[PDB]
Amino acid sequence: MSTAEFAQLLENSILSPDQNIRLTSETQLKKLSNDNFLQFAGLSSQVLIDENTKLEGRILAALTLKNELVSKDSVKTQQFAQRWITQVSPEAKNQIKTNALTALVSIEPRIANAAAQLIAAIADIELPHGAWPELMKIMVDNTGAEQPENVKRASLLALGYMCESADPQSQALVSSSNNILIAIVQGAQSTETSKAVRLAALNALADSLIFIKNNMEREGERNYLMQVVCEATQAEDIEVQAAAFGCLCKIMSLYYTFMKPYMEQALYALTIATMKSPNDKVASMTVEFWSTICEEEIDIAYELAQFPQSPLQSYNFALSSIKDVVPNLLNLLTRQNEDPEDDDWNVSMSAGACLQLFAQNCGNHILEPVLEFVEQNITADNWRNREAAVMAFGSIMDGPDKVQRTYYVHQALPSILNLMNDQSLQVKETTAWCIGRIADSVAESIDPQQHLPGVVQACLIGLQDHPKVATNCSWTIINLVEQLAEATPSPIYNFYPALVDGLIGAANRIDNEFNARASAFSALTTMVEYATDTVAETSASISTFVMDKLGQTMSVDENQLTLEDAQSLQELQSNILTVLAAVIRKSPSSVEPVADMLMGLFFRLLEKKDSAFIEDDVFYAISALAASLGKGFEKYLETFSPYLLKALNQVDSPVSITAVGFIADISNSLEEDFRRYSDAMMNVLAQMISNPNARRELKPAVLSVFGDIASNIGADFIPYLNDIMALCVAAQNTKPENGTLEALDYQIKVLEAVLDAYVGIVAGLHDKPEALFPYVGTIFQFIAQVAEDPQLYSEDATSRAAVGLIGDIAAMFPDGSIKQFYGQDWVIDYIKRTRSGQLFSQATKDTARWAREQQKRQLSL
Repeated sequence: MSTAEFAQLLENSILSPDQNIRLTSETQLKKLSNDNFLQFAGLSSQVLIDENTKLEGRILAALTLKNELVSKDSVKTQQFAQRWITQVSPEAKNQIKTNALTALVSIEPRIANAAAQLIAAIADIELPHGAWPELMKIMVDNTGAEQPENVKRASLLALGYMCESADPQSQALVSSSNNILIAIVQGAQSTETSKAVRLAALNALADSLIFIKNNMEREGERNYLMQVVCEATQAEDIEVQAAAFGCLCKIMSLYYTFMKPYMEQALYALTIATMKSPNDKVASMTVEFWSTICEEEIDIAYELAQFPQSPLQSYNFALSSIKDVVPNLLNLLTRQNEDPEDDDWNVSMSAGACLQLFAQNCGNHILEPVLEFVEQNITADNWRNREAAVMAFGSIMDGPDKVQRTYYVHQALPSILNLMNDQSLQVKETTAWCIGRIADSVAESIDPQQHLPGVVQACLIGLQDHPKVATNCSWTIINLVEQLAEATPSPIYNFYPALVDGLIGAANRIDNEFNARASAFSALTTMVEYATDTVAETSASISTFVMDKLGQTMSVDENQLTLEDAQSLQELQSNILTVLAAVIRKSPSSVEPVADMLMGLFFRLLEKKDSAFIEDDVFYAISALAASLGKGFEKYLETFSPYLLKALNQVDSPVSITAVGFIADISNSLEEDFRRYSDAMMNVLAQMISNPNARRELKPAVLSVFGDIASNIGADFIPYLNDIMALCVAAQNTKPENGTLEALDYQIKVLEAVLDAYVGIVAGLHDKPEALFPYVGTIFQFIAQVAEDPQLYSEDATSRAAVGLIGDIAAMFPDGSIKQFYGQDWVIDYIKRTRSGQLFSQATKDTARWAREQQKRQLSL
């Protein structure tokens, strides 16, 4: 094939309006990437530099090559990397790299950009292996003083892209961090004519910061970088200014420990002075700088409480600066958007957020300046000042001590509730939020007789106001109820009928503008969840309403709906279904007569042409109906089964995770009438986890439902025991697929599922210890991971379950055949931590006592 006809092949694969030409070209290209990757990659690179091929064809060549080298799927990235390494000759790789570097210098920024991404993808693969030694040197060369502006810019973009796409824990970019910094500092220095080069250099700098820790440990290099970034804040271009403050933020975020000298010599005064900048975004960046300081200092204070001996150490920057920073935060609150419906982020929102962080970090120290400003401005004639006063007051409701907050709530609450009558939409919106902050953080300060009637009334007024106010009032009512339903004389239930009535009115508005209708439905979910036998009449009001409202949506001809109304109907039904599921669950008492009617609607909803959007919500309501009926659900199983088996096998769709949740629901609701579907469910589940096309969230879901099945079928599970235990072992030994926070949190989810599997299996087999024996050591390996990993043990339910397994396995083996596991220090000590752990519940402590008693029994044997 020639360059020209490979170009035409790419253009056809999407840029052709014939669908059939498209599929054929797509397919031919895939065959080509598979049969001869060398030639595929080669031709891509020479289409990219072909000055005779049209722009988008050259750009396509780069981005389609890049997408054959690099992926967000870990196994695919590992596969693409091995293909490039083994299937392409070093000589061909050389030409492709050379071509990518030629395209990088294109005077056409769109070409130089796609080349930048491609260079970064090749670097991803090659730098870890020490292939491409020339690259970092070329990047230093390309950013050098004498280079064209475009060469400098595109090279900084490439380094930028390199740093982004690299694994955050990788060693390649760390080992060449000097040359990364040289190139970046060459573009970011004030000696540079181009605002585009400086911006690119500072943007690349932010991306590089994690990889330059070795340069940051050296005083001379750290001093020089800080000098460069500070000088950049003094640039005439205001985009360069924000980017430099952006770097200062990130640097503070990652290198807090080196910041004291720079704060003292330059940064404290600089950042506090440009807080007064007329440029919203620059003023925002300095506010974010201080937000970062607070965040760092809050984390340090939490580290000296978790591990009281710890190395790290606060410098109390925020606390020292209150006299300068806070008054500047207060003035910035008055920079709200003129349009009350504008929503877009601005410095006044940055300030509010920073002020909240200052209250959390600095505590009672924040009180004096803020309360002053609140008193000064709550009765002011400018709406900007009255809204700023309520923002400021709501911002200090978390942090100061309980005695201070309770006192100032008492003083201020009447004047705050009066502001619900204000003529400014902005004031009322913020007032509604401030009441929710009071309710959420200082609920005890709301006297049931003195304050609560007025608080309820204000929420009722706001639900009837503009949607922006109504949305905040719903979330406030949620806070109110969540907080005041635990009280021993609980006063919130007296207001249930009127609150529920206001929410029903609000859920009934014409649309969901500013999320006011959806808010009201969520609030109704809370009302249903928290209801008591005392408020059955008003709980029946909600159920009547949502049934009524569901039947109204289903009579609509969807064919006739506009783009906006289609979107709006979908989400309304979603909202209705969510409350309905809660109703079914909270009160399985009213459920069995309407059950044939409910299921008739749910099936109809699954036939509804746009069922994809609501099928999740429908499945969740069916699940709730199942749990409510137990055996009474079985009659629906044969008509529902077709839908269920289809959803289960949609392994790349979130409905399959919900469908697994359904098996968990019926196994628990039928439990031993469940035995007869169990073998067939086991086979289906084994194929769903074997499937490569599976959504990642499904592995945890499938592993957990094995525990539910085992729990409910008991000794019948034994033939499946070895297969399931092998999936759990392989799961518990799987490390994070990379160094990101997302891969880590997924590892934790898998481990939490393995725990659920072990819990179910032990319970189902508690009368069959011989079957479980060979796996006891493996279950203790997993327990040792819970005791070692903080993201596991510090979780109440995870610790209760793990220590519950310790004690249950003990009771299961009174013969002393596993007693050696029970004389281990780690086991004894982990039991003691769960017993003591200040932030564990009394159910978690009782479970640890039980494991301790069982453990002591084991030592006697």
